[PDB]
Amino acid sequence: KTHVQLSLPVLQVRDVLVRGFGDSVEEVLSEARQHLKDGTCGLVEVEKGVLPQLEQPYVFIKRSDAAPHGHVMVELVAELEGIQYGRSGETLGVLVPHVGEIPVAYRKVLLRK
Repeated sequence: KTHVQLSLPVLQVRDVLVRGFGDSVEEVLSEARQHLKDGTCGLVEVEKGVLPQLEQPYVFIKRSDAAPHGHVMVELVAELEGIQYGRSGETLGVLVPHVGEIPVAYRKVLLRK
């Protein structure tokens, strides 16, 4: 399927144990997609002071369209030293590995895969 319904656990930035997906734009997009498929991907909502507490390159989920079955359609955009790889809509948050942190909420998304 071109899209997959996922429910992403929303994590508090200070709880995150693994603060990024790797060391290059291509690696972080690769690893983010793998963790999204495996159910091992978390979401941190972006506010003041959040991104400096996480590791670059960043992987964002961004709104790709204006929401089937409650699932916002999203796609992946990476960022490294202020340059983004991909073009999309509003950020829903930054993706991180999930390794058992307790979430505060869930974010239903339809991931363009």
